[PDB]
Amino acid sequence: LPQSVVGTGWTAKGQITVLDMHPGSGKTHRVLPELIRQCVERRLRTLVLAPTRVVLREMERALSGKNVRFHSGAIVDVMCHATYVNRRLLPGRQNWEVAIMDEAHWTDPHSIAARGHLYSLAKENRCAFVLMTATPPGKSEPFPESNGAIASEERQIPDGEWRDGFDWITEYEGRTAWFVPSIARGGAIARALRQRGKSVICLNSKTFDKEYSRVKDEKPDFVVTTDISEMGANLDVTRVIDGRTNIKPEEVDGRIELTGTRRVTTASAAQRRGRVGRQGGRTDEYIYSGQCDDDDSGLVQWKEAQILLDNITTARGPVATFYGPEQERMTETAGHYRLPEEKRKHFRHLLAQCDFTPWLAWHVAANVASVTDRSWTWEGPEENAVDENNGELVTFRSPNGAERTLRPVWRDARMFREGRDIREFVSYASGRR
Repeated sequence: LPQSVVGTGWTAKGQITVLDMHPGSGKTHRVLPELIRQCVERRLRTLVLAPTRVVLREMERALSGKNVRFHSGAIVDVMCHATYVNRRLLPGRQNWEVAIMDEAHWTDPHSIAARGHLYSLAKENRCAFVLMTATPPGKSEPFPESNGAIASEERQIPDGEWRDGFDWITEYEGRTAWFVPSIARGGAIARALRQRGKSVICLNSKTFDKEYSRVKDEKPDFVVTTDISEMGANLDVTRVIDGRTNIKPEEVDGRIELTGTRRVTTASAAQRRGRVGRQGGRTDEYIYSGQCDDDDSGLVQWKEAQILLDNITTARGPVATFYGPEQERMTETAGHYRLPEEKRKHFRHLLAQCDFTPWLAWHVAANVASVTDRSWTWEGPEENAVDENNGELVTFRSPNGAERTLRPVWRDARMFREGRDIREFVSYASGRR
């Protein structure tokens, strides 16, 4: 066990420790159960935050016991990063002595807000904070350690259908993990592989919970994933194909656009490369193309993190900041995005019940009059009109039978990414939910 968590010094109120362990070391196998044990013996009420629901259930079948309680009494409470944020949004007011966050390097807005609130409470000597990442925020090294040898070579990677020139992709007995910047490009890569006689399973933010099990049972030749596999995913592959690209939303002229690709950060590229090299006695491959880019300040994920964090803090209490090496990404002074309590209830309803983004939920709950108003979805500018991939305008009918055209006043392209996101937003705009 690492010396930072030997003894009892890591549980002292105000202590902040970072556990850099390359994958395959025993973070969830030997370290985390030992950290839980020391806190149960001392009656220290603890909080354990898991990144994904898949990570939560894997820790559930191993740590469920007498004094452990899994969410969405006991001493240890375990929940997701978003669960801690959403429950804290309801004035729902519990405290803890020690906090442990697994995979605390996620740039998801809820993960950034959870880091900020726990870091701020630890600065007030109200709790202790432990962070567990192979790529801690601030460190920039694209080739970290691993249990097995990893051969990194740069070669051109196709972003779509290829005729010839890439025979190294098919001529390889073994299982490969291919990272793509978006779902749309992942479907095109699956077309070229399946046409050439290869088994493919696609993993994205909307298919990860249902088909993560099929990777173990079906043993596919390729796994086309969209960065959802960076956060605690055991794909059991020996080769990683990574173009180091990523499609992330930005704010441009009061609108969230999803156009173009950006270079991934060093932590993301190292996290993709960490999918292999987890067992010695063999050599895995990591195929990349291009360099990295650690300047992701232009992404809207940093603004939405402060929107959540400013509405997370307790009333008549100290404001909260981001985590240490991350406060350079703060858009405004701490506490700027604070909303009134009545406006906050509408903000919480849009996130949990309507599946809005933190960006869109903030602008709606802070500028509309009634909570049952739907006019803002068809009263916006003509420029904000929404269309499908066939060119047809999105049309829905209000309860009075009037066919409307979707022109939101606050346009967020993430809400119109696919029919799965369109029909849920159309169902809201039409008044069905």
